[PDB]
Amino acid sequence: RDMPLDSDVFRVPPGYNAPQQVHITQGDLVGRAMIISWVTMDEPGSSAVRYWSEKNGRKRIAKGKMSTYRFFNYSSGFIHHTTIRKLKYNTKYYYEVGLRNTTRRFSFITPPQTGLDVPYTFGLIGDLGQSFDSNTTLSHYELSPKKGQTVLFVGDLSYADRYPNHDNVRWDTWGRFTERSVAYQPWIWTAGNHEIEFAPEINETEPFKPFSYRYHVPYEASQSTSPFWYSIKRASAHIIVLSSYSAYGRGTPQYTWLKKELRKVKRSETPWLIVLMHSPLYNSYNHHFMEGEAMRTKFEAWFVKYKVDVVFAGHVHAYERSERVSNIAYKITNGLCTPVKDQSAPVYITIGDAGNYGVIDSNMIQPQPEYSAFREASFGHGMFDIKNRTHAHFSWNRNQDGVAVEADSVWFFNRHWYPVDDST
Amino acid sequence: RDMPLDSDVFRVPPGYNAPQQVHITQGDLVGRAMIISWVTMDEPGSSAVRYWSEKNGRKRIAKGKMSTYRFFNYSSGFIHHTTIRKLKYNTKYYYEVGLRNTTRRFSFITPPQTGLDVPYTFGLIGDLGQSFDSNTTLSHYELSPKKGQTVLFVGDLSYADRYPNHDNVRWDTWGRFTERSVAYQPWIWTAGNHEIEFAPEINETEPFKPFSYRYHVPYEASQSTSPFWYSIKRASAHIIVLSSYSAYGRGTPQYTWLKKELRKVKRSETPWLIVLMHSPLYNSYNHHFMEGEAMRTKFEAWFVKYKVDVVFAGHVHAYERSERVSNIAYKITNGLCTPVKDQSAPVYITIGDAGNYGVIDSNMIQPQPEYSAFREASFGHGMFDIKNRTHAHFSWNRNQDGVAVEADSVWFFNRHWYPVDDST
Ligand SMILES: CC(=O)N[C@@H]1[C@@H](O)[C@H](O)[C@@H](CO)O[C@@H]1O
Ligand SMILES: CC(=O)N[C@@H]1[C@@H](O)[C@H](O)[C@@H](CO)O[C@@H]1O
Ligand SMILES: *[C@@H]1O[C@H](CO)[C@@H](O)[C@H](O)[C@H]1NC(C)=O
Ligand SMILES: *[C@@H]1O[C@H](CO)[C@@H](O)[C@H](O)[C@H]1NC(C)=O
Ligand SMILES: *[C@@H]1O[C@H](CO)[C@@H](O)[C@H](O)[C@H]1NC(C)=O
Ligand SMILES: *[C@@H]1O[C@H](CO)[C@@H](O)[C@H](O)[C@H]1NC(C)=O
Ligand SMILES: *[C@@H]1O[C@H](CO)[C@@H](O)[C@H](O)[C@H]1NC(C)=O
Ligand SMILES: *[C@@H]1O[C@H](CO)[C@@H](O)[C@H](O)[C@H]1NC(C)=O
Ligand SMILES: [Fe+3]
Ligand SMILES: [Fe+3]
Ligand SMILES: [Zn+2]
Ligand SMILES: [Zn+2]
Repeated sequence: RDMPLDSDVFRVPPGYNAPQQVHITQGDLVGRAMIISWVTMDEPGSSAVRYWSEKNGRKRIAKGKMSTYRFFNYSSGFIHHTTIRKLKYNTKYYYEVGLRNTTRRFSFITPPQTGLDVPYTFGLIGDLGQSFDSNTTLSHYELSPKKGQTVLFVGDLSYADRYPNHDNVRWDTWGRFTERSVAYQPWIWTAGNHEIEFAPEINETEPFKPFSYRYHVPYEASQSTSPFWYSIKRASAHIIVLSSYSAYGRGTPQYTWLKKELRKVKRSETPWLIVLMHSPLYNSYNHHFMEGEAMRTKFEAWFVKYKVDVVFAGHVHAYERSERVSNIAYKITNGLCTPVKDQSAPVYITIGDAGNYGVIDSNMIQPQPEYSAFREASFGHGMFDIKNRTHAHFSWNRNQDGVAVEADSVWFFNRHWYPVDDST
Repeated sequence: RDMPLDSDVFRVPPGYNAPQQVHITQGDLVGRAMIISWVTMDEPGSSAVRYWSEKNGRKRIAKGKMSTYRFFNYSSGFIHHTTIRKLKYNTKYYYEVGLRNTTRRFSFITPPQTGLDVPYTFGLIGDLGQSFDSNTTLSHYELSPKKGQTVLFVGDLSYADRYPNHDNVRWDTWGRFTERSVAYQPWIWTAGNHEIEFAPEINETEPFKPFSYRYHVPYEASQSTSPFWYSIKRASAHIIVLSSYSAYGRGTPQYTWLKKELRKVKRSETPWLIVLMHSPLYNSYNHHFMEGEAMRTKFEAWFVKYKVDVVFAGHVHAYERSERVSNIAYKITNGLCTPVKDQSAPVYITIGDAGNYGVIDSNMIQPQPEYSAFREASFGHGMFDIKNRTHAHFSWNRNQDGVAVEADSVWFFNRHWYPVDDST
C-alpha cells in the first residue's frame, strides 16, 4: 500500500529543468562542510551551488560533478553532487541551486563546534519507504515539539526494489517525497538490505548501484575506502556507520577500518559514541531473528571494550529497546552463551518502524527475553536528545499518538562520564 | 625461512620471452575445458595455445587474452589467460605456449565424465607459501604412491604480502616454484586472507588485486558473479568454493548464490559434496580460534540440511579432523550451545599445514574438545581418494614421515548413499 504516483507529495516542482530530489548531508569529519545533491530531468544543467550566511551577505559559488546511470530499461536524470566546505559553525546558510535555469532556494544550519557539553538533538528513522504510514511518520518528526536538527537513517530507503525491475522511478518519487526535510537538515545514511539490489536476471550485478549514485557520503573524511561505512563527528557525538551487507571478516577493509576508528575516538572531545547499522545484533522478534549473529560474534566485544553508548538499527519493522547486555564469554564448549547484564555494554535499539510499504512486524518471540527492556509493534520514530556530557534523553513517538506524546522515554547515562545504572 | 631468490625452484626457464609461471585449472562446470595461464617477461607475445590429444594428432589453436597490472612501484609482466574447450573426457592432451618466440610444452589429462561411481583422487594443500618446508610438502605430493590428479587449494598462496610493499616479485617466484605441478594438473583455487592485500598506505585499496589478475577461475559456469566463490563438478564430486573474506550476509551476492547452488546439487549424478573455504568453522587451536564463528552461524545449518560430506579449510597452520557434529540448536536464550554429534553433518578438516613461511601453529585449546577427532602440529598435505559412491578414503601425510606413510587415515561413508557412522 504505497502512495500512488499522483500523490501530492510526489508532485514535481514547476519550472524548466527545476532542481528536484534535493538532499544534504555532512560533507566532512567535524561538521563544517555539506554535500548538496539534486536531480534535473530536462537537461544537464549547472552543478554550481550558490550559498551565503544569513549575516554575512557575501555570496559564494561552489562547483560540483554530475553523473547519470541506467538500471535495466531505466535511464536516470542528471544527478548533481557538490561539496560546500570551510563553513562557519552554528550559523544559518542559504543555498540556491539550478542557477542556469529555474532556480530554487533552501537553507540549513551548521552544527556548533564539537565539544564536551554541546547539546544536540538527533532524529532516528529507519525503513521509511513511501507508504501512507511513511508520510505520517515524517510529519510527526517535523511537528515534533523538540525540533530535530539531523536525522540518523538506519537503512532501507525507498523500497523501489519491490517493484518490477526495481522500477527506479520509485527512487525518484522517494527523492521528492523526502525533500521537504533532507533539503533543510542533514540525514546520515546507512545502507540497508533493500539497497543491495542485486538482480542477476536483469543483468544488474553491482551491489548498491542505484543507492550509491543517488546518495554520497563523506567516507573519505574518516580514512574509509568505501561509502558503506564511515564515521562523522557532530556536536558532542561521534557517529560510526557500519554496513551489515558488506564483508566484515578479519582482514577485510571494513573490519580493518572499524578497528582503527575505535582507537581514534576521544570521549573528552565527543562524549557520546553512537553506532549505526541496518541489521540489529539484539532482536526478540521472529522476523529476521538471529540474522545479526554473524556481525555480533565479530564486533560485540569491541563495542563493550570501547563502551559505546547506543547502537541503532532498523531492518525489523517495529520497535525494541534492550537492557545493557553482552554475550561475549562464549567459547564453544564452556556453556557460557546466555546474555548477561553488563554496565559496560551499549543499549541496542531497533527503530525500523518508520513505515516501509505499510507492513508492521507483530510476531515476536515469547516469552519476552530478559535482555529486552521494551518492545512494541507500532509505526513511529525516535529522538536522541543530548543535554550534557553525562545525560542524553531518548524517546519514541508512535503514529497513533499525538505529536508530543512519548510512548517510550529513557534517560541514557554516558558510559564514559556517568557510568551509573540507567535501567528502566 | 623462505627460500632465497637464487633457489633452484625459482629458476627462470631459458630462451627469449620463455613462458613462465605456467598453471592450469578447470575451465567449465563439467570438466571439458581448461584455463591455461602463463607469464612472459620480455615482451607481450601471443596468447595462443596449441593443443592436441595422444590419439587424434589433430593440432588446434585457441586464442586467449593478455593483461598487465601495477601494484606499488611494481610493474607486472604480460599475463595470459586462454580457455580451451570441447575437450574429450579422460584423454591425455599436449599443449604448447609461447608460439611466437621460444615455445614450451606441457600436458594434462582431462577427467572422466561425471558419474555415480567414478573414481578420482584429489590432493589437499593449504597455505603453501614458499619456504623450504613448502618445497618438501610439494615433493611428498608428487611422490605419493597413490597419485593425485587434481589439487584442492584451500587458501594463502604466496605470502608475498609479508614482504615490504607486498613485493609482488614474490608472486612471480611462487608462480615458477609451483609450475612443476600446476602446469600438469589442475588446482582449484580458494582465496585466503593473504590474498586480500588491502594496503591503503600504498594506495592499493582493491581487495584481491594481485591474486585476481594472476589466477582466473570458471566462476561464470556456475552462475556466480564473482571469482571468489563458485563451484565445479569433477568425476563423482561436486565442489563448492566459498570466500571467507567477502560479504556473506543475508541478501548479498555470495549468500544468494550459495543458497541456489545447494539446491542444484544432484547426489545421484555427483555423490560426493565437498566445500572449500579458507577459515575453518571448527577449530580447536588457539591461533584464529573462533574466527569462523561469523560464517558458521550463517551456513552451518545449510551444510547439514544438504548433508555435505567434507568441508576443507586452511588458515590455521596445522592439521585437525573433527567428528560429525553440529551446533545449530542455539536460540540465544535456550542454552543449547554445545556441539552435538550429528550423522547428517559434515566432517570438518583443516589442512593449512603445507608450509607457509616456515611457522607451524602448535598451541591448542586444552583439553582437546569432544568435537575434535584428531589434531597435530606438523607440516604435511592430504589426499581424498574416492572409490565408489559409498566409500572415499582420506589420508594425511606428514613431512617427517616417508612419502608413503599415512599418519592419519580415515574412511568416509557417503552421507547420501551410505549413511553409517564412520567415526574413528
Ligand atoms: C620495484 C622497485 O622499484 N624497487 C624499489 C626497491 O628497490 C626499494 O628498496 C623500495 C623501497 O620502497 O622501492 C621499490 O620497491
Ligand atoms: C624473433 C622473435 O622471437 N621475435 C618475434 C617478433 O619478431 C614478433 O613481432 C613477435 C610477435 O608475436 O614474436 C616474437 O617476439
Ligand atoms: C521496462 O521493461 C519492462 C519489461 O518487463 C516493461 O514492462 C516496462 O513497461 C518498461 N518500462 C519502460 C517505460 O521502459
Ligand atoms: C539552462 O542552462 C543551460 C546550461 O548553461 C543553458 O545552455 C540553457 O540555455 C539554459 N536554459 C534556459 C533556462 O534558457
Ligand atoms: C503527507 O503529509 C503532508 C503533511 O501532513 C500532507 O500535507 C499531505 O497531504 C500528505 N500526503 C499524503 C498522500 O498523505
Ligand atoms: C544534565 O541534565 C540533567 C537533567 O537534564 C541535569 O540534572 C544534570 O545536572 C546535567 N548535567 C550537568 C551535571 O550539568
Ligand atoms: C626442492 O625439492 C626438489 C625435489 O622435489 C629438489 O630437487 C630441490 O633441490 C629442492 N629445492 C630446494 C631449494 O629445497
Ligand atoms: C566401496 O569401496 C570399498 C573398498 O574400496 C568396497 O569394499 C565396497 O564394496 C565398495 N562399494 C561398492 C559400491 O562397490
Ligand atoms: Fe526494512
Ligand atoms: Fe595461512
Ligand atoms: Zn531491512
Ligand atoms: Zn590464513
